[PDB]
Amino acid sequence: DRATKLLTYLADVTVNGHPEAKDRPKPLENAARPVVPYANGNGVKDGTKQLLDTLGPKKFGEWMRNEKRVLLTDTTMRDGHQSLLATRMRTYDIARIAGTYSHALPNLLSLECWGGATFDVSMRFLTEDPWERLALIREGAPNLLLQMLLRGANGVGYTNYPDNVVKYFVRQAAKGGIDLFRVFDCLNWVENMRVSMDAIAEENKLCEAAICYTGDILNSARPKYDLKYYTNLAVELEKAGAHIIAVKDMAGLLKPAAAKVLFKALREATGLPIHFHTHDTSGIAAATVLAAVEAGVDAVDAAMDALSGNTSQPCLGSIVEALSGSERDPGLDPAWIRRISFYWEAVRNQYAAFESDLKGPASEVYLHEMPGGQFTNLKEQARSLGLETRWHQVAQAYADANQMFGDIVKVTPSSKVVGDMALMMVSQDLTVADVVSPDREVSFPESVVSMLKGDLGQPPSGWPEALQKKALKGEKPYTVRPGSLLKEADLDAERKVIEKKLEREVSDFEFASYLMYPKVFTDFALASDTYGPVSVLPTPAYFYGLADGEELFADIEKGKTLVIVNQAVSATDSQGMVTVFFELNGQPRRIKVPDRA
Amino acid sequence: DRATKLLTYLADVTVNGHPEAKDRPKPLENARPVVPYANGNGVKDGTKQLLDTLGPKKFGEWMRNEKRVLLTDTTMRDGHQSLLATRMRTYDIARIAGTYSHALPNLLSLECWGGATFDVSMRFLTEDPWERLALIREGAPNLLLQMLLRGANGVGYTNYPDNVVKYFVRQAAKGGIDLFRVFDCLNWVENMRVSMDAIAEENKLCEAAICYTGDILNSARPKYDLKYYTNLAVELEKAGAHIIAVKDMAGLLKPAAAKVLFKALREATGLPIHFHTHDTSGIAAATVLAAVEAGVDAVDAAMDALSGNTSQPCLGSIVEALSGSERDPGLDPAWIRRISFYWEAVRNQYAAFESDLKGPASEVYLHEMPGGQFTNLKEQARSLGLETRWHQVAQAYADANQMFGDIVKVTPSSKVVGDMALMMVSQDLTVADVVSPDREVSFPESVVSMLKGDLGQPPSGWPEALQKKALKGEKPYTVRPGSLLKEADLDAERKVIEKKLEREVSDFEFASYLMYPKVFTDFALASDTYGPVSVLPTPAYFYGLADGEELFADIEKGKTLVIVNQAVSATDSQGMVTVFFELNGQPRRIKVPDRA
Amino acid sequence: DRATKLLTYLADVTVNGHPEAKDRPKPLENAARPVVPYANGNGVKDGTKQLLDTLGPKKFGEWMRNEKRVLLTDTTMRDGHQSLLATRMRTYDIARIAGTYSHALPNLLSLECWGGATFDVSMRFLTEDPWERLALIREGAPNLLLQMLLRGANGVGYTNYPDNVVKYFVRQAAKGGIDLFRVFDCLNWVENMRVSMDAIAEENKLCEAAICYTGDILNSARPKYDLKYYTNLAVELEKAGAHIIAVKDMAGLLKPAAAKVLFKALREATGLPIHFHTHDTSGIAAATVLAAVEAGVDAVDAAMDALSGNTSQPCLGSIVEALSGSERDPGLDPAWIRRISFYWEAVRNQYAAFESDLKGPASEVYLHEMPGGQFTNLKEQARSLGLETRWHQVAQAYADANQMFGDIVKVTPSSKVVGDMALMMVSQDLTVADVVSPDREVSFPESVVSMLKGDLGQPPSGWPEALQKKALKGEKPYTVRPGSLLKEADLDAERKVIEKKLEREVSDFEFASYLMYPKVFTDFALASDTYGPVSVLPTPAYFYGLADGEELFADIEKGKTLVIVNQAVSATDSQGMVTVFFELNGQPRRIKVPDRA
Ligand SMILES: O=C([O-])C(=O)[O-]
Ligand SMILES: O=C([O-])C(=O)[O-]
Ligand SMILES: O=C([O-])C(=O)[O-]
Ligand SMILES: [Cl-]
Ligand SMILES: [Cl-]
Ligand SMILES: [Cl-]
Ligand SMILES: [Mg+2]
Ligand SMILES: [Mg+2]
Ligand SMILES: [Mg+2]
Ligand SMILES: [Zn+2]
Ligand SMILES: [Zn+2]
Ligand SMILES: [Zn+2]
Repeated sequence: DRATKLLTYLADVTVNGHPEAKDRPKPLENAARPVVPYANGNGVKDGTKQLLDTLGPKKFGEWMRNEKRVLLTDTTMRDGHQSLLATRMRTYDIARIAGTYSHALPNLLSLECWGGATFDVSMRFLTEDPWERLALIREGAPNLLLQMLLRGANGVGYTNYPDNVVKYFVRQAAKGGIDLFRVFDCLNWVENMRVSMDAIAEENKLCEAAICYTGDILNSARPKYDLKYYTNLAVELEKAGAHIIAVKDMAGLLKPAAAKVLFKALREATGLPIHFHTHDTSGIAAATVLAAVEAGVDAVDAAMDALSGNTSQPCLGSIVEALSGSERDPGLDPAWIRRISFYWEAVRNQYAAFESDLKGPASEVYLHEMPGGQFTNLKEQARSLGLETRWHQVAQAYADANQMFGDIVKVTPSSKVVGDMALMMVSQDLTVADVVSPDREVSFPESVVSMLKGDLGQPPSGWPEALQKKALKGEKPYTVRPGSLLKEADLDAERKVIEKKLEREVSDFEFASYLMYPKVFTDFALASDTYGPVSVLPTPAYFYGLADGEELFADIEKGKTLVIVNQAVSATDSQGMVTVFFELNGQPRRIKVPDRA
Repeated sequence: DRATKLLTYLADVTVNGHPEAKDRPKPLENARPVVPYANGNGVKDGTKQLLDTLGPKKFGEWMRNEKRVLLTDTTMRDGHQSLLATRMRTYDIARIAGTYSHALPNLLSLECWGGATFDVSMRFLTEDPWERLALIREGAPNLLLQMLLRGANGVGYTNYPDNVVKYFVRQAAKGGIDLFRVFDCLNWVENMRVSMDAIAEENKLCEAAICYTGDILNSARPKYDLKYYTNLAVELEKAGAHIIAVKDMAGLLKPAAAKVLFKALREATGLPIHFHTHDTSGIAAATVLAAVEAGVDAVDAAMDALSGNTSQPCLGSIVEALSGSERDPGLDPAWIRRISFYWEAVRNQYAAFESDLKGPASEVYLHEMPGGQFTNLKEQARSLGLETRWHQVAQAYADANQMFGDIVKVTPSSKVVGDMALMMVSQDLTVADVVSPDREVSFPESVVSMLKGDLGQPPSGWPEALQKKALKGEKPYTVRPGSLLKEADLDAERKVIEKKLEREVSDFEFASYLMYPKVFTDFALASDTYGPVSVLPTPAYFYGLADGEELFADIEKGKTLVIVNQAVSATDSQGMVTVFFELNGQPRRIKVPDRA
Repeated sequence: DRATKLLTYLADVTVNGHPEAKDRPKPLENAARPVVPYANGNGVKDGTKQLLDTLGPKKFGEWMRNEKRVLLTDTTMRDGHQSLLATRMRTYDIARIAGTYSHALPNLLSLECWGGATFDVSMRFLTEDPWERLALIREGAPNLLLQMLLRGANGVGYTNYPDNVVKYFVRQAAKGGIDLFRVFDCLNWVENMRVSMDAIAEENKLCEAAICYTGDILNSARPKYDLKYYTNLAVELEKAGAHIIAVKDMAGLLKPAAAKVLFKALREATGLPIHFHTHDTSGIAAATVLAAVEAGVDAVDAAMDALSGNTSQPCLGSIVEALSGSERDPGLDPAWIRRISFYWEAVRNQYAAFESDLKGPASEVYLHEMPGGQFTNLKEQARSLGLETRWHQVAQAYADANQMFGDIVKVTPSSKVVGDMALMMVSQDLTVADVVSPDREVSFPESVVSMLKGDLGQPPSGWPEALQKKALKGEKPYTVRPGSLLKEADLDAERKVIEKKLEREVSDFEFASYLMYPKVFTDFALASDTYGPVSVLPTPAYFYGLADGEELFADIEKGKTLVIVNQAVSATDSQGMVTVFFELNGQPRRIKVPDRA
């Protein structure tokens, strides 16, 4: 029956395509099935996971600090496909390689493999459970730390959530297999990081409190984001009880010379270890990573070659190959990095529908400051409102818009607020001067009014008086922390409304999903109950179903594999229905679905 | 299995089309034929029971004394033979027999057998001609079933041995034939005797025909004059005929002609007379109505929907012309129409085999092609790239006949003159350059054969010069062809067909082999593969089953199978396609090869 | 400028098609053009035209009677193609053969080549002038009578017209070249034929008064149309001044045995000659014609083989071939008959778009009694309304309607009334009883209300009272001649109308056209203005234009033959025009026309 359901899905998509895929380019026909590399050996070597179990967090941070080799985080499973393929990478492809990482690269610090947009996108667009994805990775890689991106008070969403909800989700994140929380507030406002960090320590997990990098410390004329700004914030996050400090260079704006100064002062300001995250939009980000190493940074992020470069992280294989034989050599087999790259490359080819038209490097990023993760999002969106031809003015729009809001930190969610503003500015031909004008009738987005009201929090100086006094149009503003002014959700009451809605008891993880994404979880559950475990299908099947005569092997369960052949399709019938003719484990099956077209 | 076989056919044709159909016009995707509603009664005794009571001699007398003209319906033979390449199926013919039986019990006969039907049924329609006959016999047990029998030529195109003609007739009668219209392609009485005697030994009706050619009222063409027709009549009576027929195979007999002819026929012989014509001129009905006013005993017509042009003239109107008169035939005009509206719905299913003939042509009086040739020869000429010179071909046919002495042109002589004419247009040959001694030609296998004496002998006998040229060495003969041909060893020619089909066959099955060795063999093969395909309705037999379509088929009477084409696979790697069926609510999958 | 207009026509048709053809079957591509038969060279022999001019109409009638040979009227140029090709035969093909008829068949009585539906269809569907077509025929056949069908008070229209319009039209037709006017009333009402008859006599032309035939005089269960009905009407028509009596068997109903009695009784009831017209729908009309011949009829109509049979007249070659050597041998060389029929066959292949799917004779005609020239039309109108599968019920409803009307003569325009009636009964599923039912509302067609009102005149025993009273909804019927209630047309004023609308003087022939068909004529004149003398185009070019690369020869005048090549056709420009690139006589011409798609 769970099989009946999978046939139903396969039929529904063989006849009607997938909505996210049907509109876009399709993979090369000949196409190798990606092949998981045969692991050399039997057991897996103890690594950083077992160390955090022995040491606990504080002592684990200290261990990084004293460690001489540079430690590595692989982002391929998260920021990587988020940046190059709109976060569409499936569990099937992700989980399947975890064990290979475990055997072939036991020295790694962590796998960045959860959080960010994956939580939203897995359900909403990939019709699979992100907690299930996490478990599968936990299972395959019991020797590596598992890393998530946590948007501080925004959680895995886009608006600040009630304190008890941040508290609750973190508790669940932990029980699900998350070892390492890279947490960050989108305005670098510490006072809005406390509840989150405190919750991470309380579950006795790693609190890597991030500081988002913007501007240019070596430019005297841009004084707001100088070196003293960062060094204080580092000291402040230590006070607030970080186990590790990260520099989140979300836009890939930190330049090598700047690293060399920054990571020296940072290590001078705190004893806690330092972890550097950048994106490679400039085409120079590896330089900034290598500069950060020489200056003594304890840990860096990179993506597998095959999903590296451009708006992603810089190239893991080449960064490692650069350090090879150096005092700080991170002891990672290049041969194995390359076998895993060849696999991710074959995985990548299956997601052709989601490839951007981005050609290569751009120093334009120093002007606009858009985050690696955004960029392509905003460009398709600017396509959507008919602006593909005016894109470079939409980049000027973004930068003026930034200076308008007072020269702010721009990252999820804050970035989207700037994005939504830039698109309007171009569309309705508003200068920043026409934007802030008394006599000019502007109708701001539901996300601009929201942030000016005080919902993403508060920057250092506060918001600009005038821009806000127009943008609120009578709604009075608040400067207090958004979690303080939101009632503490009655958890036991919300769990009845979702359990009644679905006429069943949901798991504690499931209640977390609904808490973060009420409507999206509900739509996913209904899809779940209708199509079943769609996540066990290999990717070409999940997006295009089965060709005529195509044999499929699918493992609904454990060691229960199913042999599904699509042997024919019928014409559309009097009832508007189509019948797909499956052979399942040598047995005939007839499945009817609607001709939606 | 019986069912499995058919499903394989439906798959092969659904996928590959039918070879005789796939490149020609389709019917309007848009009315299945409906057998008209049963009137409840049992069936009135007719001519069949009368024949059984009187015997053929006295039955023949009884036609003579009948005052009402008697009628023979040809829709089931000459009619589709002439308009549809003889391609009408058993399914459509059998299904209406019972309606004729109940609704027109006055009919003399149904002409429903022989002619091209024996051949074509197996060769292009994958059905048994004897089964067709038997089902018509069962539907209409009260009417005479009439075959056209080409004399020494049987159901074939060449003179057969005496013993084989003996054998075939014997089986025809076992199979349900009551009335043998027997003719000879050169009106050669010597060559008719073997048939005639075999028809009388079976105690069936021998209707000995005279083919009509020329124009009896044109003094400038004095070969084919009255005496000629009224002498042959007296000869055929003395040969022991029960009826005489005029076979106007090409529609040449004119009304003024009929009137003289039929009076004088009746004066020469006491036997009844039966008139057959085609309407290629557009006036044959007036020849038929002339013939009646002159006392003719019986006439042929076809149902309205398959009448006109190269077919017989229109039954329904001819009857209506008579209605109320002293010779009124007593046939209900509403039932005629009902049956015609059936043949009309039937006929639309055979769109693939329609000619492009627009109407009447007085040209027939020039060329003299038989109705049941005309289209055949326009198609074989399109097949020699000549469609733009068809009128030069008709002139050649006329010139060719003059060349052969001025002969009777009916099957299979008609083909012989066709084959020559078609050569003359292509190879650009005047009859002067055809009989020329300096110009070297290569005559058809048909024409060499007729001139050596294989189809018989014209009254003069053949022109020497044409003979001794074509004969290129070969010494001709002037005797009866079967007098020469070795009496086939029937026991021995039986085993050769039984060791090749690896089973016993019936006397009827043997008869088909004797007439068509190579054709029966190919039909038996397919029958064991695809099964009783005769029982499939006619849009399925030619085009298979469209998607989601639901069909109904009676394998065995009181055993109907519901067959539904639910799906058709794309081709597989090994070159096969899989049709997915539902037979009586059970799923079946049938693999058929792709011959594209 | 005339050449410019033809090119514009050729362009339009080439790039948009011809409305009447573009969605029907096309002629065979190979298509041999029609060849006019080469003439032996011998002069044109005086014939029935010279005789009429010498004797005048009364003594010409007398000369017909006394003639021993049967006389033939060829119908190919009018009823042939009206009945088989929806009257779409063109002047180009028709006129080009007149001189052959004249040289080859000089004994002919007449060519039936004008009136009936041709007057209308020529303007409306062929964009050509019927006066022109007649002149061309007159010019080609100076030795033969030219014969029209004139619908008594209905003219060449579908309704009774004021008397003075009827007089005017007949005056123009005599001027235009008509020698022999077959005139008929749709209800055999002589009172309603006198104006027509008198007008024909006043022009000194042959007045062939028709009695329409229906029923079965030999069937005493149908007494209304018995032998004395026919013989009495002949006597009355003689008293009204006919020079010739016709029997118009417009549905081919007369059987041979009835002909024997009818024509002997007619030649005894009146000394005038008798002319017999019938259709071959039944499949036996040749039998009936040869019987009329045997009985002493004076003239019979037939159609050339290639447009005979079925709903047309019966075959001329075979009729003659059957009379040949007889006492009444008509003296027509059938060799030449066949040569001319062969031309007509080639002409006919060009009109494949207009062929019907009639397969042959139908004894069903004795039941429905549909005129030959209505049949196909009505069968299409029924298709039009979704009634193809039910044709046979329309034919039965037509019979029933005919009896519901009291049992009436069905011919243009009464036949159309009965058809509207049948169609409605079948669409709406009404028996005759329902139709006259007190509790059942019926909205009768206008042609039916109007007939029962009296507009088509009076049948011998009046209209059935109860049907009439229900059909008219309180309107009062009348029993006078319809034309006695119509305003005299103010001729001088109406001429000033059409002359103001066209901004030029018109001819008397054009004005008679206007008087018969105001809207249609006005459209035709406007078209002539735009497209020039399109009647001079050969028929394939008229309906399909020119293929790419095609060379066409065309005579706008005797000494001037245009050579036209289609060299290229453009894509559709931004103004929605397409530019066709022609060569005219070696010179480049470019014609823009609209893309109408
Ligand atoms: O999706 C995110 O939160 C990101 O990477 O900034
Ligand atoms: O088959 C035949 O012999 C025929 O119809 O002439
Ligand atoms: O057009 C006509 O009047 C006719 O022939 O019925
Ligand atoms: Cl949601
Ligand atoms: Cl054979
Ligand atoms: Cl009008
Ligand atoms: Mg370190
Ligand atoms: Mg008799
Ligand atoms: Mg006379
Ligand atoms: Zn990132
Ligand atoms: Zn025949
Ligand atoms: Zn007519």
